[PDB]
Amino acid sequence: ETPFAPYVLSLGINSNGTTTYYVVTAPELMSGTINAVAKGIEQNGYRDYEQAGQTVFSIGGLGLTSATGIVRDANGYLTERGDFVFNSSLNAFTQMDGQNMIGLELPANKESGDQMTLYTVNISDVSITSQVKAPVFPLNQLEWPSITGMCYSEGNVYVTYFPMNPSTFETLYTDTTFVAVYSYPDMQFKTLMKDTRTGPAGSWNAFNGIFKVESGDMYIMSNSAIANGFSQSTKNAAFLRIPKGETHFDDYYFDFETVSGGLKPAHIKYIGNGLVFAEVSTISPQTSADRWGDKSLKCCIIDLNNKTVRDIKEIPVHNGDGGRRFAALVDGGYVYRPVTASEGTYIYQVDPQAATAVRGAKVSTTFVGGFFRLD
Ligand SMILES: [Fe+3]
Repeated sequence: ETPFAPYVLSLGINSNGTTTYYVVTAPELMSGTINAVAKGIEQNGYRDYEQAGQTVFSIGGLGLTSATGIVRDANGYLTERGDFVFNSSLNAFTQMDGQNMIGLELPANKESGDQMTLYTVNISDVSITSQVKAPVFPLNQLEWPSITGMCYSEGNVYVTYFPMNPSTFETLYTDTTFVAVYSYPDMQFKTLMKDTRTGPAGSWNAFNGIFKVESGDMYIMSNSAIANGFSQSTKNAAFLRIPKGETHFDDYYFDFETVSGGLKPAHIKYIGNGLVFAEVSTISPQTSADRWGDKSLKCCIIDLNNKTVRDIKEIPVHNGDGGRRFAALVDGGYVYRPVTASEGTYIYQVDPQAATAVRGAKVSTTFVGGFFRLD
């Protein structure tokens, strides 16, 4: 175990048909193999990792209903500090300010309850400091919702979702972008922004529905990607913009599916100044055989201002991590992405201005669940 190592990798290694996560440190992303032998902390069950401040929340799932805090010890090592509990699942989870995390929790289906809970959790304490519930009604007006992201802006909680039959996983309403706004402290429904320019914003359990930028404005991505969980695709994949602290879409439109060549993006990560590191599906005819597959992904740089998509030719076509948080680190003006190639899984460094990549450290794992950096 390297002391004071800055990079944090959550190596998800599958054994005996079940995945175990090893949260390990790494001092370098270019040479030397990143392994979990005699190093890293073990975590069982299904965990997904989200960082804010200097804390990494390991949120459980598939039955796991606890979120554990991982911080840097005074000795430079990683240590588990603080945990908070819930009853169902954290359907969405971001931060609103420098000290509190906002989290939206939906029931599994209508018969499981008609109340959704919003937790305000302290980042430093890793504990629920506030919670308020609200009705689900303006989310299941078409069908029981599946959340794809949530973020805060000027006292308003914005929740992007798509209607999905919770039993058959059938998405019939794919030609209208839906996003519901709520007053923050009351969690009171305000409006349901619908937009008939593209389909729903985001993908199943992908957390790629909405993201805000430096100006405070927020962007949403619609893909209707069958390969990422949808049953059909009626509209084109594109990006829309909701201004800072508003409840109406502006005249911004970035038709990604046509400007790309019939490709729909699978994962996105805003890296700053209108640039987004994206994994897009190289499958042009997204058939139902490709559903839930997220296979044959290509890394690209998306310029929102100039509305361009540039291929990162140095990263080979690979299969994605499915419906899960996108594991990419925006550090030192570069974007670091673990790519599982034929020879193995390698950390690729991506220069966004040149849209170029350099293969870095090899990582000994099945996949990565979280890629973070601590100081
Ligand atoms: Fe599942």
